[PDB]
Amino acid sequence: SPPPIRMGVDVPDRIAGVAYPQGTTARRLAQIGAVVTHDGDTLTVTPPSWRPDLRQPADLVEEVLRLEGLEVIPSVLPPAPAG
Amino acid sequence: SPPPIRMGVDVPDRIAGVAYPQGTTARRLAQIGAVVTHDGDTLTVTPPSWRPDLRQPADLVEEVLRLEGLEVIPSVLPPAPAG
Ligand SMILES: [Mg+2]
Ligand SMILES: [Mg+2]
Ligand SMILES: [Mg+2]
Repeated sequence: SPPPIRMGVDVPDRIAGVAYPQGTTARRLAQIGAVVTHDGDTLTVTPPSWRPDLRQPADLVEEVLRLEGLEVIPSVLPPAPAG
Repeated sequence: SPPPIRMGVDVPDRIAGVAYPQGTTARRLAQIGAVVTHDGDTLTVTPPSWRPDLRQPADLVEEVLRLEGLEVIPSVLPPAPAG
């Protein structure tokens, strides 16, 4: 197994701009074959041996979002500073 | 005397973008000749008879800001929406 990954439980929610139902991240990361232990607000994710691409939290964020579906992500125009 | 005017004590601070020291609004408004009474966060200002121009909270804000000096107002570039 690759080394374990530490990630805040709401990190996929922040990247997506979507409040996912409770347990969505741990469930999705379990589906792809990773062992997920819950420690307060920090998940400890150990990806399976067939997923060496999962090395950082951003890698784990992609697994959650792509299984929940990118269509749920809303469209929010950012304000850029005065150029 | 004109009718009295109700205004939040920090309304001049909000318009100016400056946190004035405690009691600045009440003191400045007394100087110009108005009777000021407190009630929590609301001031009741009765302008003097020689100031029929003082009719709305914005009129009182001008008195506070111009006596404190407009030079203390900082420069904050507002973010406009995507045009
Ligand atoms: Mg990836
Ligand atoms: Mg990568
Ligand atoms: Mg005026």
